[PDB]
Amino acid sequence: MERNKLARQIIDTCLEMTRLGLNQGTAGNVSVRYQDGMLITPTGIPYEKLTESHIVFIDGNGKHEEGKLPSSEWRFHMAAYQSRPDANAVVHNHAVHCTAVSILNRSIPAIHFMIAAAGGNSIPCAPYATFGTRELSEHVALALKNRKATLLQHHGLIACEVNLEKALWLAHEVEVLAQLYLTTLAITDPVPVLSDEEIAVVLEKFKT
Amino acid sequence: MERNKLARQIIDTCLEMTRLGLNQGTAGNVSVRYQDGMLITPTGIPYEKLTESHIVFIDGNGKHEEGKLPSSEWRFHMAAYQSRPDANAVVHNHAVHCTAVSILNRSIPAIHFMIAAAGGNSIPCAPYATFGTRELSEHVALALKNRKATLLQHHGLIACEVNLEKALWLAHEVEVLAQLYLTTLAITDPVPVLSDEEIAVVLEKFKT
Amino acid sequence: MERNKLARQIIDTCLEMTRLGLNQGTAGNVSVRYQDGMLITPTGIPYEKLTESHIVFIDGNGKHEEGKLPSSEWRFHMAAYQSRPDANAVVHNHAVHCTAVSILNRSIPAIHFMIAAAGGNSIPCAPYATFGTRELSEHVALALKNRKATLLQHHGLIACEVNLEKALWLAHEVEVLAQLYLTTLAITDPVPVLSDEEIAVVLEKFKT
Amino acid sequence: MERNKLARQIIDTCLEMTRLGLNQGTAGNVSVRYQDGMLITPTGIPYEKLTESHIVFIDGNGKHEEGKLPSSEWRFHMAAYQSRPDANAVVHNHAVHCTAVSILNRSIPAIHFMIAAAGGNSIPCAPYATFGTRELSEHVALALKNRKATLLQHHGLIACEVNLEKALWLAHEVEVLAQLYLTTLAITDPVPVLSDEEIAVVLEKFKT
Ligand SMILES: [Zn+2]
Ligand SMILES: [Zn+2]
Ligand SMILES: [Zn+2]
Ligand SMILES: [Zn+2]
Repeated sequence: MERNKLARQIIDTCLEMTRLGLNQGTAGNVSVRYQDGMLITPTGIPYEKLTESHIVFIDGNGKHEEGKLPSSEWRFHMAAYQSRPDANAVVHNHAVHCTAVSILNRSIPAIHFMIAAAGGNSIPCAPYATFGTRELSEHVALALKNRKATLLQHHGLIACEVNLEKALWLAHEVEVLAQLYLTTLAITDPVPVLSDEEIAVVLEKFKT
Repeated sequence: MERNKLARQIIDTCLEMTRLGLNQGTAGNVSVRYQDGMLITPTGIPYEKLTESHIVFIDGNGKHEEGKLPSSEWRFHMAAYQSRPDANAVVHNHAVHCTAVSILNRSIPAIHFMIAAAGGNSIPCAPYATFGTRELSEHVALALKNRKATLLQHHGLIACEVNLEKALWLAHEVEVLAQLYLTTLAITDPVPVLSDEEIAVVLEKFKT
Repeated sequence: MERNKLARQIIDTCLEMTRLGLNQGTAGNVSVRYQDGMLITPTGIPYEKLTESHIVFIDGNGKHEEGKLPSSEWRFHMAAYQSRPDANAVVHNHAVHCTAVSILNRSIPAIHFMIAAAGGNSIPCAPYATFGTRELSEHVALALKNRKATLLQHHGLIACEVNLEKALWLAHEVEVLAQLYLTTLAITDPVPVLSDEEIAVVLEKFKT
Repeated sequence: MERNKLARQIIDTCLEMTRLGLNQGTAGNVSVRYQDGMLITPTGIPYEKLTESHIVFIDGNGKHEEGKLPSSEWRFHMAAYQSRPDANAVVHNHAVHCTAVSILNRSIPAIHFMIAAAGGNSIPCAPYATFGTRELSEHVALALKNRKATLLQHHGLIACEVNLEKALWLAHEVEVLAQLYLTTLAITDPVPVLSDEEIAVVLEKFKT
């Protein structure tokens, strides 16, 4: 649990994200909870050119390391960590299916039982606010109070979990749910959903 | 036909499944008929971290090996083996196209002559029941009486065949048929189909 | 221009076809004009297990080499060669977009100027007939009289050209045109097309 | 900044373009501003067979090097360079989503804030003209006056930027925006957009 081991994992997650089809270009940003703040990917630098020393430390006051420029979206990573004390890693990307659902400004309802992985019977869609602002941060903190992932209107996705592996896994699962929703929505509106009682059983089984 | 050779094949099938775009995350489970029960993938463990000793033996009574946790969906693998004595391998996944069709709760009709590979003029869609329950198992056993593959409402796909290679091959073919169906359904409803007499000729030719 | 060099190219084309996303499972078959007949891929054998000695010679009378089983669809390869004397290689597959258009039983109209690569202002769709029959062969020979590629209703695609490289290239281009057509058809019907005068200029430029 | 270093980058961009899913077959062409004209990819030659000595120099008068045949679309590369003095690299391809939007003859509106990367609140669609003509060149020069990328009706995409890395990056981003637009258009028409005031803030933030 040293800085260099955590910085490698961040970089590996960025790579895996691109391999999975979730990250296009310079879109995503990944962070881990560290000491009193977090370690996050830098702004600008292409994923494949990323080295361990590129990773940026931002303390709990929002002061970033000297000589580095953190992701332009670091503020909502810090919002996630303060709103969900159990979150230790945050993955943000502009995955195509999730982003298309966020353009329609729709929550993803319970079309599949794996929706319970984010904590409830839906994936919310937080209202639009300019990237990097305090207004965006507040919408994100409110959307993550009872969910581990949220869409961002006209923007993309944020997923948080107990470690990077799980955070990536959830982000990928939400992109599948988004794709399922858009494919079925093009055929029938509304899309058949599982009832709240059924999601309630699946949530209890997921605890077990 | 030793346990270790069969466990490698299971693992290779999981890998190939992910390579083919049919398996996302920790979704699929694969099994082979063995001795008086089966060998199946474990619950939890990521596909890429899978080693031969991770594969779990479940006897015909449903007792699993000591110290291992079988897939959470082992019960419908056992249902498949008891309902179709000719089945020696079972592939389950949550492939996107198949799962989207299962959300609409539709059978795939004879839109292409390759539908005959699953035994008839359609791919059925068995009704929803919570994962891992006896209720789900009974729907699966009934859907596989005269078909080698079935969709599972709000869930995914099960395909069975005489060996893993063929089971994977069928699962992939059903994902293509699902994609064909959804792409054409978005344009015209209903989708043109081949008549039962024509599927009857194709089935006789497939025996030859 | 020896048999072994031509058999390698067939195998390389099968591999490239799978790499390009045009061939799923055991669906495609590839042939080259040779001596008085052709060399074609065998029936059954997975693409990755294909060796040079697996390639089958079928003479101009339809007699195939001893101990080998040619593709089950060899008859329409022979139909192509007899209908288009300038064709030296034939690529057949069940590519998803082309096959979805063939299910709707539609020709692809001139939605893009690259449609001229197949010889005219459209890609035809020949009527359904059981695979491997003389009836299918006759529809294919008639569709290829003034076109180098045709869809096959409820089935897939055939493309022919002067060598394998060009035949593969055309097959890939027709899969792109099919995808363009289905994506736009889901939005507006009918799809805007280029006029015959414009396709006439593009065809003259393609000669130059 | 020698010719051979610039020719490698062109070739690397062609390869990366194919890897990204933006270039199918022999469709794209890439150029860089050089001396008094440009270096561009040749006509005909497959991307994978491309060597440094294949790259063609075209002076500012349109005279091309002896013994080489420049891309058939070099004229609109020269149009781009003369219309946008700040452009140093041009990427053209027939990416599927962009091309499908160009078939509908629609501009992409501000459905996502990344639309500001091309300079404004939209990606224009320049009217159809035969490839390689002066008429096409004039439409392209007019579309790029206040935008760094444009669709070409019934054809594809052109993107220009300060170097090849950025030009490729923009071309990829526009293909994502096209995909977002088509996916949402199939569900609802018109698609929700961000207001001009909001795009105005995002453009100021992108300067900062
Ligand atoms: Zn973002
Ligand atoms: Zn399952
Ligand atoms: Zn066929
Ligand atoms: Zn072009």
